[PDB]
Amino acid sequence: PALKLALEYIVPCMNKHGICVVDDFLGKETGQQIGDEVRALHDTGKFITWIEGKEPGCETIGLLMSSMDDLIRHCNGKLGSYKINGRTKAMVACYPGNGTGYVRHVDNPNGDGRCVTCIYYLNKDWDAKVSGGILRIFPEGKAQFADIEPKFDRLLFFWSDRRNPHEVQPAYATRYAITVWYFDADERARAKVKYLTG
Ligand SMILES: N#Cc1ccc(CNC(=O)c2ncc3nc(N4CC[C@@H](O)C4)ccc3c2O)cn1
Ligand SMILES: [Mn+2]
Repeated sequence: PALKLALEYIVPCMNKHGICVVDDFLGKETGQQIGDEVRALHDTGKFITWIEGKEPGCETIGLLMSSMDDLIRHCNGKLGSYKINGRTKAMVACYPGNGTGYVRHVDNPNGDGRCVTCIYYLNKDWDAKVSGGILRIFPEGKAQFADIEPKFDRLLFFWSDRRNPHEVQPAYATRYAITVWYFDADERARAKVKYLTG
């Protein structure tokens, strides 16, 4: 139900707030397989990494990416004025439970093409009250900020640029999550001809 999901919620939610939470994305079963695939790769190398989506043992990881893409397609270029004509590979990251937080950062500070951050969380039965790991985002122009749990099967969207500085509180248990960044056509273009010449 991506067409309706995209147009009725994602688009207006992102255009109005610059952040959008979509719980219960792929359902429990689908998430567990992805969870297992990520764990397998972490525990032992196949042959902080980048997954194209077609690799052996990364099939359900690829499904997530296609699903994610599908939602973006069905936004039909209504996410701001962005023309999304591609994206990064999937960053499968392991975030430790060693009492370290991540310092407030902007994902895309220097206009490198990446216009939308998209994070899928893989932390089953996660309770931030015991395990921490809260994401705090500060929408630039707003009187409020948002604490967002890294809850299992949650999909989060937000603008990668200076509109969403974000920090992550410390965690006390290992965490898994998959991040993709969706490119703006004009911005990635400008960044390419900036790195060379510019
Ligand atoms: N679960 C969990 C979970 C999820 C995110 C975080 C905090 N991470 C971030 O905001 C975050 N934001 C932007 C990032 N950009 C990165 N990039 C994108 C382009 C590459 O050259 C470097 C790499 C890691 C990032 C990164 O880790 C902590 N725990
Ligand atoms: Mn970030």
